[PDB]
Amino acid sequence: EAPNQALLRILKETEFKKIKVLGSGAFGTVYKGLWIPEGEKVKIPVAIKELTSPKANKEILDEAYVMASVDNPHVCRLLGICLTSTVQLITQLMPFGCLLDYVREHKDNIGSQYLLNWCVQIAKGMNYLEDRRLVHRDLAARNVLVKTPQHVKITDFGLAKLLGAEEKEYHAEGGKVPIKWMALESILHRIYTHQSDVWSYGVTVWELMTFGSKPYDGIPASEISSILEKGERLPQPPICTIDVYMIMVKCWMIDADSRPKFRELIIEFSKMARDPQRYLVIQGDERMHLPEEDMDDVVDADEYLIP
Repeated sequence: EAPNQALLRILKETEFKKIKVLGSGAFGTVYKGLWIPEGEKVKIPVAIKELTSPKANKEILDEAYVMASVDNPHVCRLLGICLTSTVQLITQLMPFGCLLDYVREHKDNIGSQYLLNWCVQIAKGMNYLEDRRLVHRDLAARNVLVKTPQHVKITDFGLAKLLGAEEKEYHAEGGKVPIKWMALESILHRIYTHQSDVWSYGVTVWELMTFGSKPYDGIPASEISSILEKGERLPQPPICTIDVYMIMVKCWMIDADSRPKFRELIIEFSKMARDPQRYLVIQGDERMHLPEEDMDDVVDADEYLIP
């Protein structure tokens, strides 16, 4: 294995000035503020995340480890961490929030072009993680953030595991994974591969095409395992042609090797992105268009590279 020569940058608490809370849950809270490097005359919109026990600090550093070892336009990169007491994770701010809540609140303005483009960008990000031998194990619309309506990034590496040079699959033992996005072999045998992420990709695409619906809605998670064995899958969304829907089905095959690779998914959706109204039928597809005081020195984190 190649030596991971990534750089973990330790940030001072006096550098950034937090504002408000983006969200709060049982997992933790997410803040927002402006990271201002020491005398560099730049202000960077960032998102501060915290999950106060030794158990909490260990798991949050594992995520920080992975997040600081990725460098792709469609993957959230860790900017640095702040040693406070509870460790904070500082990352680039994604103003439009997660993609799931985005499509639910803009379904009457989202065209086929945006939908197919998102599917390409997600597949590009996932393919990158496959190159880094990283298995996400938690791919969903909620785990996809929106920088701009035409640029999304993958995230949440709280379950991401790295495979060795001679390792093909990962074995779990915890019990905190969303069943409705998991592959069949993952539910039954705790086996996680890159092709198990393909299943999650298929469900993720289904979420987007249904404009943010709940997969297997009205069905308990303890019954999902038995249902998949019967051969039952998610239905075909109204806007989807058989071309798009068949791709999802391929991601839901029993044989993991029969499932498409991410690099193949990139090509397929890219072809459809050239003529989006041929593969996605949406009513009024044409007439749809998605959109402080002292902020002249504000620079996006993507334009601020490592000094």
